[PDB]
This record gives sequence, structure tokens and C-alpha cells, in this order.
Amino acid sequence: DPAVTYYRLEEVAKRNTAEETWMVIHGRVYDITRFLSEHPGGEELLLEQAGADATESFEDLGHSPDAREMLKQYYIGDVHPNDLKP
Amino acid sequence: DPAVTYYRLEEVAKRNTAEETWMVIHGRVYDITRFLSEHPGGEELLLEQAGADATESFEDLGHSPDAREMLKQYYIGDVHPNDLKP
Ligand code: HEM
Ligand code: HEM
Repeated sequence: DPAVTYYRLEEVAKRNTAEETWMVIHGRVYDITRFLSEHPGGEELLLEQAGADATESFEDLGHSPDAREMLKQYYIGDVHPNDLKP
Repeated sequence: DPAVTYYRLEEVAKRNTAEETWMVIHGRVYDITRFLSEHPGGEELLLEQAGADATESFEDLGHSPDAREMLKQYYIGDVHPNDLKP
């Protein structure tokens, strides 16, 4: 039994509202539903990319190592190997 | 949530010609009018489903992670909760 749960992007794409917000960052899936109201950068920016891969924006805006440590707590699984971009 | 724009499906259904083409995918509305001629799969498949929810078809062909990323530039709003089926 693998120690990691894998999610297809089709599944992630479904959680795209404030009720259940999932997001992909660097090949990993995060459930940031409860973090929406605590995000220093506001929640409109987040909701816009819910259900998607927001890796580019997360790096582009430059996030601190402190922000990256935070991420760890919303981690729920990895993107399925079939949906990774070689 | 805050700056979220909502549309009724009946509003979306009015945009079904090459003049102004909207399509629903996973509960979100996309204005793909300018993408019609860039679509690797052709413009016909897109116009055939213009103004409707094309989630099943999009997902059945198995679009790539790169195809999913492209969606972000056509996003214009969400489908009203009351129009979302069970
Ligand atoms: C992966 C989930 C995310 C977490 C845990 C997170 C966390 C944080 C934290 C802790 C800060 C405060 C400053 C810093 O440490 O850099 C911050 C700021 C910011 N974040 Fe995020 N963020 C996330 C996703 C995003 C996304 C997807 C966007 C773009 C839509 C974004 C845009 C911003 C912006 C613009 C600021 C700075 C706002 C200002 O200028 O004060 N963040 N984020
Ligand atoms: C408007 C949202 C859509 C976007 C952004 C999009 C994007 C793309 C992209 C980038 C490709 C090239 C290959 C890939 O990256 O997977 C592709 C191929 C294709 N698309 Fe779409 N597409 C959309 C909607 C649709 C719809 C509604 C249909 C009709 C079922 C469709 C049918 C196809 C087909 C048949 C291919 C060719 C696949 C192959 O070469 O085997 N697409 N699409």
C-alpha cells in the first residue's frame, strides 16, 4: 500500500470554489479552503486559480521560505504520474 | 467570494456563434472567441458545443496539463450555484 495518495487533475479541477478549494503547486495537491481568509495577498487571487496549477504565479510573485513552510500543512497528496509534465 | 462574477446558464447559451463564443467547463465560464482558430483540435468541435457545458468532452479526450493551463486566459466568471446540477 503506497504511502502517498495520488490525484488526477480532473479531480482537482472540481474543487474550484470557496466551499472546497484545491490547488496544485510543484506537482503536489493542497486543500487551501481554510487558508483563504488568512492569505496576506487576499483571496480573490487564490479563488481565481482554484482547481488549477498555480505554480507559475506562486513563484513569479516570489514567496518567502516562511510561506513555503506554511504550505506543508495544507498538503493532501501528489498529482497522478499520468498528469505530470515531463 | 469577493470579486467573483456570476452568469446564469441562460446567459451563456446566448453566446453560441463564432461572433462571441462562451463555453462552460467544470462550472466556470470561458470566452474562447479568440481561441477558435488556435485550437489544435479544430474550431468545429468547439462551435458544436458553444454556449453549453463541455466538461465531459474536454475531459474524455484527455486534455494535457498544458491544455488546462491555457484555460486560465479565457476565464470570465462562474456559473450561478442554482444552475449547477447535483
Ligand atoms: C500555495 C498557497 C499560498 C500560500 C501558503 C501563500 C502564502 C503567502 C504568504 C505567507 C504571504 C506573505 C508574504 C510572503 O511570505 O511572501 C503571501 C503573499 C502574497 N501572495 Fe501568497 N500564498 C499562496 C498562493 C498565492 C497565489 C496562488 C498567489 C497569486 C494569485 C499569491 C499571491 C500573493 C501576493 C501578491 C502576495 C503579496 C501581497 C502584498 O504585496 O502584500 N499567493 N502569500
Ligand atoms: C475551450 C477549452 C479547450 C482548450 C483550452 C483546448 C486545448 C487543446 C490543446 C492545447 C490541444 C492540443 C493537445 C493537448 O495539449 O492536449 C487540444 C487538442 C484537442 N482538443 Fe481541445 N481544447 C478545448 C476544448 C475542446 C473541446 C470542447 C473539444 C471537443 C471534444 C476538444 C477536442 C480536442 C481534440 C479532438 C484534440 C486533438 C487531440 C489529439 O491530438 O489526440 N477540445 N485541445
